[PDB]
Amino acid sequence: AFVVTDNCIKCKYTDCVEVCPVDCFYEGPNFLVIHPDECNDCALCEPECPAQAIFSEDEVPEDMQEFIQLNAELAEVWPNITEKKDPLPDAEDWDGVKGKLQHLER
Ligand code: SF4
Ligand code: F3S
Repeated sequence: AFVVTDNCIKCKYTDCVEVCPVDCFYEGPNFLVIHPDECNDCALCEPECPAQAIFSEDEVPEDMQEFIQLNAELAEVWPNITEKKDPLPDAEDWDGVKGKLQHLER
């Protein structure tokens, strides 16, 4: 499974959903997650993220290991997203800022 980590929060560019063959992205107010059972590890989405926030599960940085479980849980509760939309308004002020997990909205 590929996993969306911290830099997506408060950016949520959604360029990633164009390239997914199985539509396994689920949408939250200011974050996206990848459904771990659905993703066929095609890796097509992780060049496409502007925030470079997608990683192969096995390549998630040590300080972002929380996101693996997080993607798995919120994929169960958030609605599926299949079309690209506009980036959140202030997306590039937040692009690159660390520790945005405290801003996550459910
Ligand atoms: S690795 Fe492929 S199947 Fe998984 S979320 Fe990305 S585009 Fe979809
Ligand atoms: S910032 Fe998020 S919405 Fe997609 S294009 Fe990157 S994982």
